[PDB]
Amino acid sequence: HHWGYGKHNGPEHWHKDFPIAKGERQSPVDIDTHTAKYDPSLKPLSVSYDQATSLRILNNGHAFNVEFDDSQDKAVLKGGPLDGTYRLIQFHFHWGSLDGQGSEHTVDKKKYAAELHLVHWNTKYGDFGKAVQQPDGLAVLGIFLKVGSAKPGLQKVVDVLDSIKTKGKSADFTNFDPRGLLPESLDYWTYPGSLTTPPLLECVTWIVLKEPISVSSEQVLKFRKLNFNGEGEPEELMVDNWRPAQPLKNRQIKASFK
Ligand SMILES: Cc1cn([C@H]2C[C@H](n3cc(COc4ccc(S(N)(=O)=O)cc4)nn3)[C@@H](CO)O2)c(=O)[nH]c1=O
Ligand SMILES: [Zn+2]
Repeated sequence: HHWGYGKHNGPEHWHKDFPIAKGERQSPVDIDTHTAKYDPSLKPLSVSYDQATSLRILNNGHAFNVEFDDSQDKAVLKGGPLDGTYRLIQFHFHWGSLDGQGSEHTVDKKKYAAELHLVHWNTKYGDFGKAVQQPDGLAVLGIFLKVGSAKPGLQKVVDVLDSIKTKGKSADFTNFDPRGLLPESLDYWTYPGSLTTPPLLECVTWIVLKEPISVSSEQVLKFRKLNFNGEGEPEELMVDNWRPAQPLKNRQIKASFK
């Protein structure tokens, strides 16, 4: 009886195995745009992905992860609210059964069709497993997806999903350039939070871009053909793999922009 996104194991149950689910800095949150404060001391984000080395794509039963070589500074996030250098380890998405839901963060209560998470760990902690034990261990760059025009840079991801339909399947996924998933603007909101899946560790500096990317209806429809189940198990479509907004508690969301 493992955590998931079903009626019997979804977000409202997670606190029983992961009591930090009710903690002081949980994610995601609603971003109230009128209450977020412009912080003129925030720096431009530095996204340095030119030397990124993607390796593999994995269906882990919760989402699919595009994994990177993080054994050198090849794809790094710096600047913005961050002190030091954060290395890209993987990206994944959360998405809905319907275009009207799927994001984890919301903006003035608006839900997007999906949300991209580019996950980075602080190199001062040596590896990802040590980093998640620290309050400044991770930086997750979140990008909203809306349905409209296709995102050309997403199509290579979409087209490999048939090969990783079920939980535990992986495929080679080299030479994928994550720069093709970014919007034009790097304006962002930032706040201290958590992983949005178990173990829900309070180790993340969230950086959520204001500008969504557009993906086509056909691209998100292919996300919704994935399965939560393993091969040889009853088919359950991988949809609505998002945690809803959590209480903001004693936090301020800062804006990089007026
Ligand atoms: C590719 C790779 C993996 N691993 C280890 C660490 C991996 N892992 C991931 C997690 C949970 O992390 C999360 C949860 C939520 C978010 S969210 N939604 O953005 O908030 C973000 C990150 N916990 N452990 C584990 C399974 O992949 O295998 C490795 O050691 N080396 C590698 O090269
Ligand atoms: Zn995520």
